Amino acid sequence: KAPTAEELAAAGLTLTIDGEVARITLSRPHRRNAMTGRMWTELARIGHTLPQAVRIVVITGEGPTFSSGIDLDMFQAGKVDGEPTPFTLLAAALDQVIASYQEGFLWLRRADIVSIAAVRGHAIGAGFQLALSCDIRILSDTAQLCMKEPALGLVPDLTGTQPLVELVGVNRAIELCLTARTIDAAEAAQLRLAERVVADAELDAAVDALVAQLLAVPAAAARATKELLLQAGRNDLATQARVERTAQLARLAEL
Amino acid sequence: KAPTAEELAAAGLTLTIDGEVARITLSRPHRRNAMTGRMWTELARIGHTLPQAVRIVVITGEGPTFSSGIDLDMFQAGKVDGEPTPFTLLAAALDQVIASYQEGFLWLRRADIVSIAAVRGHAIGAGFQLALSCDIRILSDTAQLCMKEPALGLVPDLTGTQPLVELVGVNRAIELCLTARTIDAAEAAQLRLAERVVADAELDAAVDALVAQLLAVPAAAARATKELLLQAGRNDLATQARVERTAQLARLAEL
Amino acid sequence: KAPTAEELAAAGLTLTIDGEVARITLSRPHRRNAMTGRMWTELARIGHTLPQAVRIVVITGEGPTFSSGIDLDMFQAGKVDGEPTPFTLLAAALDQVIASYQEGFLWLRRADIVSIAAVRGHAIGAGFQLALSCDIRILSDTAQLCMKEPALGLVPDLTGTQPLVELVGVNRAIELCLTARTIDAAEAAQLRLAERVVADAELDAAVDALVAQLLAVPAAAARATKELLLQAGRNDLATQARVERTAQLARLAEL
Ligand SMILES: CC(=O)CC(=O)SCCNC(=O)CCNC(=O)[C@H](O)C(C)(C)COP(=O)(O)OP(=O)(O)OC[C@H]1O[C@@H](n2cnc3c(N)ncnc32)[C@H](O)[C@@H]1OP(=O)(O)O
Ligand SMILES: CC(=O)CC(=O)SCCNC(=O)CCNC(=O)[C@H](O)C(C)(C)COP(=O)(O)OP(=O)(O)OC[C@H]1O[C@@H](n2cnc3c(N)ncnc32)[C@H](O)[C@@H]1OP(=O)(O)O
Ligand SMILES: CC(=O)CC(=O)SCCNC(=O)CCNC(=O)[C@H](O)C(C)(C)COP(=O)(O)OP(=O)(O)OC[C@H]1O[C@@H](n2cnc3c(N)ncnc32)[C@H](O)[C@@H]1OP(=O)(O)O
Repeated sequence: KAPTAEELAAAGLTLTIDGEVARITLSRPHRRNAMTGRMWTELARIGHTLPQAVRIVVITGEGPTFSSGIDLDMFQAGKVDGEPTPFTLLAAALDQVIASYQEGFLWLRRADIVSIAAVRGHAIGAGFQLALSCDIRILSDTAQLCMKEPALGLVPDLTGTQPLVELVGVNRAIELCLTARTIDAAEAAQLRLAERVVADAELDAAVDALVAQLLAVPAAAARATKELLLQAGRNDLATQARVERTAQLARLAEL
Repeated sequence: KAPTAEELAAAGLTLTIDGEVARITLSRPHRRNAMTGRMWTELARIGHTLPQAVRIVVITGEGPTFSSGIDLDMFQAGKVDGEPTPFTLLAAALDQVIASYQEGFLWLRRADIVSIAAVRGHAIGAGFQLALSCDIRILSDTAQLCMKEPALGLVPDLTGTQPLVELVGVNRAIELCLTARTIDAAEAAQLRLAERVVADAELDAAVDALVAQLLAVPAAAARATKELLLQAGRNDLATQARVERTAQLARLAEL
Repeated sequence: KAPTAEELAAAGLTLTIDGEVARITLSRPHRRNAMTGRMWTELARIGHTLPQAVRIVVITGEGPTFSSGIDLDMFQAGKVDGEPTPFTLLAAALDQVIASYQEGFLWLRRADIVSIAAVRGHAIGAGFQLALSCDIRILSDTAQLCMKEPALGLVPDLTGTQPLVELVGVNRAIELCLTARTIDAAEAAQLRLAERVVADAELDAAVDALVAQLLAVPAAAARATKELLLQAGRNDLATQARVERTAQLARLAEL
């Protein structure tokens, strides 16, 4: 059973679905879309229950900031959004809680989805990791990215490290993370962190244009291609060729 | 026995050899160098029979288009260039036929060759994959690249997925393939898809300049270095260092 | 026991330590910081004996050239800096000698260090490999990089091949190495070979600014993050997520 709109609103999220496209909006603009444990676990539940027809997922924020990262209340011992924090616990179980949070991000790599992050203003820490977890990022010219965790004495543990390294290379990833510095939209484009940067007023139109292009390609070939691309880096060439060819047999049969 | 010029012309290809350099030209300009099964299998035969002296291979097209991709006659049941199509068959064997086509591209990664694609106008689908299979691409400013297969309900299965991911990263590869969109020469340079972009009238000169630079480096060291570079991504650092050192023992002995 | 300043000066090196930062300066400006076997083995000894407090290492050259690569005396049979050359030997043991040289570069990848190369003028061959071995490169606008080894009939065997491929991709790495061509600072920035390029007179200030940013992030989180980033490329995503989470348990405990 998918989370209800009421349940999602209590977790700071909106979800709407129109045919093949789902839009998830981070919806705590008064806290600049700061993230909580409940928000991460509801994201996971959305992923697990999306209709089979959905093949594009767009993640956006309400207001001028994509996400200010982890809600600073998560660093206290009291419950947040009804749920215990890592600090509640510390005052195996912790490992299980973190794993449950990571499930909110992992599903954005599913082969049967194209995930798109549409980022304006800051994407800090967990928020930067959410954007990194998506297949594609479209940034407003107001976007500012930062991996703040190390500044706080923490590591990035919401699945961001792999896509960051893939995008910018290990050397630049070291520089960004170990300085915890802020990257503006122009630098983000230059470093491959954004696939497109547009004026702030055009971000919705640019997302819509991309969605239209994706929907114009048939769903089964889109999914099979994504699945191939995700394997390509780790396979040797001979193996990748065999996987490509195996995928085509199934496409040619359908056609 | 190498394919004869007559046999190659029947398959839409020219091959000339001058000392250490082989030039392969796609030669069906009236069909914008559309590719067939026979063309792919002759490419493989060229690779398998090149003289040992050849260490540079340049791939070009006749006319304004590098290649319009697969010949649309390949989507019919009739034979093409004397050979059955995948659709002839569908109306294991198919898997073997596709594997035989892939051999036309795989050999361009051989350590004892530097392969160069010199691209003007469109390189679509199989043609984009041919260019991707080469070590180096030099583009005219008129070049336009596109991975059309998914738009047609197919996957890229001519060995293009791995080099595309290596060049642009998995995230951008998803965006390019799942939108099937056209990339102009300036964007291609920006995304690392071209090592150099030059004015159309200068493409032959730029290729010649590169060939001259490659020939100025001794053949045995060029081959040994290429072989090291191809392993570097998949090895851990300790292993890569051991492989480097093993390669140098053999070079130092010769010197 | 760390090498003494006197011993290091005999090997063409200076080392100074100020709290958490070590500065290693190549110090044979009359030979444009050409490198010898003794210099490589002293670099290794510095790495092995650095105080535990050191977490940033900056590598610079004296004078206008970062390093002219291997000292051409290393291609003779006589001893250099008191030590036998590969050619002394040739006129398993050689394999052990090369491995001992590689130890001078390998340690720059240690998770408990951030290594920074500050490059002006030429970095040729072994010198290019030294810069590549560091986590971060800051280039003067006067910097010129080149992988000369293949021009000399050799391969790069001082651990440079892996970081070069990571930075520029295998295709561009082939082009650079097999032409042995010179890359200026603007192209180096464009190819990700430099994280920042600054005017020559500002290189020391830019290095100091970076050091300040690194020192502002706590040491334990910096080390744990570097260690995660170094694994990210080779792990699958599920594994990388498990490693991230394991690293965070230890950070959260400390906090
Ligand atoms: C392990 C991990 O995953 C760790 C992480 O994510 S670490 C990231 C933790 N996040 C941060 O440190 C970011 C904290 N916030 C900020 O830097 C800034 O608010 C900002 C740059 C996002 C925007 O700054 P600004 O534009 O000047 O707006 P600002 O006034 O600060 O914020 C608006 C409101 O959002 C709230 N807010 C912003 N970030 C918040 C957060 N992370 N948690 C709770 N509230 C937050 C502020 O309290 C403020 O509330 P009031 O209006 O009630 O005062
Ligand atoms: C699994 C895979 O590997 C799949 C793939 O490759 S999918 C790719 C299949 N290819 C395509 O869809 C490209 C089809 N062609 C084109 O888009 C266009 O011809 C082009 C963009 C290449 C050039 O367009 P243009 O400059 O306006 O020239 P245009 O008039 O179209 O083409 C010139 C001639 O080439 C022919 N031609 C172009 N592409 C051809 C193709 N792929 N197969 C057969 N003929 C082709 C046209 O029939 C035309 O013939 P006439 O002169 O006799 O009419
Ligand atoms: C396996 C490996 O790891 C292999 C490698 O590294 S291969 C790299 C070997 N290195 C080279 O071929 C570079 C050789 N040197 C050069 O190209 C040039 O000196 C340079 C481009 C670095 C600078 O050129 P420049 O600015 O015109 O200065 P230049 O006059 O040449 O050099 C200054 C001095 O440094 C010396 N020098 C430069 N490189 C040297 C080297 N590698 N070995 C010994 N001396 C060197 C020159 O002999 C010269 O000495 P004098 O002043 O006594 O004449």
